[PDB]
Amino acid sequence: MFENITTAPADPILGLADLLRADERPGKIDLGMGVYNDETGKTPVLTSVKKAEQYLLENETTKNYLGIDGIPEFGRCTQELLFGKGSALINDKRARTAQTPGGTGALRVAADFLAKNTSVKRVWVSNPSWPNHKSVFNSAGLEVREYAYYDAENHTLDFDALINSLNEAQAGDVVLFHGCCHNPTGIDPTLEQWQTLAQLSVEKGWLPLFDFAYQGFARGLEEDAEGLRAFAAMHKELIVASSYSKNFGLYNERVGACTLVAADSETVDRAFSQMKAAIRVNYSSPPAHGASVVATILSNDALRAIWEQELTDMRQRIQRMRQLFVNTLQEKGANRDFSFIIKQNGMFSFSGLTKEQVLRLREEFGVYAVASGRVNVAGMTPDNMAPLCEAIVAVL
Amino acid sequence: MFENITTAPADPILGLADLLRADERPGKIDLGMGVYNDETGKTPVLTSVKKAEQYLLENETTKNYLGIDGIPEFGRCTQELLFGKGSALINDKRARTAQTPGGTGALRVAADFLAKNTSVKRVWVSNPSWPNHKSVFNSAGLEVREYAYYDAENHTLDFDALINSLNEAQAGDVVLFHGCCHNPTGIDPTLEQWQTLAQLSVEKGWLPLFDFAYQGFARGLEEDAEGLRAFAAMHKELIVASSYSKNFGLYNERVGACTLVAADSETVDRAFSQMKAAIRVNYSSPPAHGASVVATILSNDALRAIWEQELTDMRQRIQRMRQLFVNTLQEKGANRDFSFIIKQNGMFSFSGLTKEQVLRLREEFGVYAVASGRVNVAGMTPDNMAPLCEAIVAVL
Ligand SMILES: *Cc1c(COP(=O)(O)O)cnc(C)c1O
Ligand SMILES: *Cc1c(COP(=O)(O)O)cnc(C)c1O
Repeated sequence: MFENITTAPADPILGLADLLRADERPGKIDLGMGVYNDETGKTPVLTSVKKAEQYLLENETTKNYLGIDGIPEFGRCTQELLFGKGSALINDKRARTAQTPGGTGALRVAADFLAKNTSVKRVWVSNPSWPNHKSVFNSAGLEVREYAYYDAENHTLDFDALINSLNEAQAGDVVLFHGCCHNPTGIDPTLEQWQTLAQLSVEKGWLPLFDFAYQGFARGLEEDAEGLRAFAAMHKELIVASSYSKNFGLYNERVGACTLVAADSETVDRAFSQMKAAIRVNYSSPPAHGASVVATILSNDALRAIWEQELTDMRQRIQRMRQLFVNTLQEKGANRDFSFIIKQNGMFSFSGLTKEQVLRLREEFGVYAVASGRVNVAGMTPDNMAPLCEAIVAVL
Repeated sequence: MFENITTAPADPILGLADLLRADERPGKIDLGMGVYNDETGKTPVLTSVKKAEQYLLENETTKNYLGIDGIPEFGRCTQELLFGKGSALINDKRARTAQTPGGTGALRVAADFLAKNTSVKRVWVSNPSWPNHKSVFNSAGLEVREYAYYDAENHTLDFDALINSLNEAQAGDVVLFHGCCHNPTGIDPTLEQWQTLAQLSVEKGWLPLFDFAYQGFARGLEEDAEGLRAFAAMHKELIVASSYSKNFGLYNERVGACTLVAADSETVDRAFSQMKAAIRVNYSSPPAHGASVVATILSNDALRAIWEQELTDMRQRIQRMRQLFVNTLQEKGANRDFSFIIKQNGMFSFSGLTKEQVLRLREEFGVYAVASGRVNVAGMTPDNMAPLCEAIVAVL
């Protein structure tokens, strides 16, 4: 039966990891991956999280199933984080949230929900975009189209081209937006550009789907959400797929959420039932541990203060490395200008390196990056900044 | 967009729970649910599990992503549990295992794998069967057919009818088998019937898919696996979807596994890559906590001894309640014979009650059971055995 099944193609990111396995050279530098690293080059467990797992270990008295939509506390604490404490969306009960196995899980759930309960046929993703986006939606039977976004020449958001390709999008189509810290360009819209997109969106009749996986890594918790909040102010219906993998360092516990917003509570409750049905035939109910931790931290004043501070330390270290990277490049006498990376947000940025330069950095310097030129700034430390930069200057 | 989405039908089991919410009567008795209860009527966390979560809390130093197939230790410890320590399947590297979010998750993964990489079109499930079986496979686009299994009149396995309906199954079709503790009849094949099915299976060219969610609840760990091991001895290819929700009391941590077996390692590795691809577009990687616990217990001699003993206490309590139930019924002067429930295994058994009797027990006695007459024996205690039985005698 499995006679002639063809081997699956190597993943553009996960497969890159294997190459690191074989390479036994000492000084290797991993700028692919996709997770946070600290000065040491490690991916530790947050203190707030350890304290939370302590609490759960002494209070849990059962591991009985969670409802299909997960922990109720996790849900409202998530909606407050996304829309704001006094948000009208919450007061009118226009939103429902399902705890999901990661942000990726929220995307699949949304995709299954849409393909089986709506007339949606096309989804628009930015160019470039996190490769897994197209895969998840295609897997659900939806076609994925692309809209201009990145200006390769000026290393900026080509707002015009963006708007010009979105016009080809009909009413009823889904348009996916990265909430903040766009993956992989690291270029996000300005608040005014967001407002312009929210209006244009309401006119054309698009269904907005926000992928919010890095809230807190651009400017801050509240600041990073004004984009999504601008859309939510004018939209009748929305879908937000969020993740806590990064801002909590809970990657392997698979902690995310899919929030559905409709015109009124009557409607959202009805649409949500079908979303719960989509989940029932997938994994049945979400894993508790990871979500349990998040809820505990967010609902406890003390613990929430510690976490916010820890989040801030992560945000600033990345902002540090961005500056230390540009400067060292000049110090080593890098060819052209790289100051544009200081204008970008989050862990990722396009280095502007050619496929061949990436290939040369890896083969001749053990420096690992995605063929696209995407580098994970969080993988840079004061220790490897010099050997790293020197190698880059060698391939320019 | 969510304008006229129709409400989803109530789930046959999960929806029954709500009725318990509204009912405020004190003496209620919940025999639906589907999880284990102890003398107290609670669903505690195993001691072995608490000790394991203790260990993980002091040793975990990162929450970095697990590989798509999860924790490697979890995988081999699972294959040893299923096939036996010296199993030839393991020595020849003919099996690959993916850690999945629950047993339900393993089923969806298998379904997605089959619908996208094989010629499979039909899946055969027993009649009756765990309702969610049909849903999961239909969701993947496969059609589900049924084969006779339960003899409603004699409360036994109608082996003949079983064989007669399976003949209508063509080569290339998938046949699903409950490893042990059949849900909901509680009737399993004898070892000789298993061997007869394994042979018949190899001749007809069926692809066996075992749903193994209750290993350890019938006779014991090793005993409960001789069925699956009988098939694995003669089959080139198999698929086992197992769960640790029950024998570990880890329901909400979603801990399961999907094992793929092929003719040789070369082939299984190729087929597995596509299975990893199916997982990549679903939830990406499995949650660690739950699986981490299982691996820790199974690989530690001391802890594994404590868990086995705890498993045995669960198995025997259920065997106790089965006897205490039949006897009390006679004591209360029940109408007919119920001795057949002592011949059945696991937490479930068909009481042989009519839809109307079930409805009457619930409305007039707060006694809750599935409309099908399925009762969860693990929900009976020495405390509620009398009020329970009296009510049953009232509706006979
Ligand atoms: C990291 C990321 C996610 C979420 O991934 P998690 O493991 O699933 O929760 C989603 N979208 C993008 C663009 C991401 O970079
Ligand atoms: C309980 C059960 C499972 C597995 O469920 P879990 O929550 O998903 O792991 C699978 N099949 C049957 C028939 C079951 O009763």
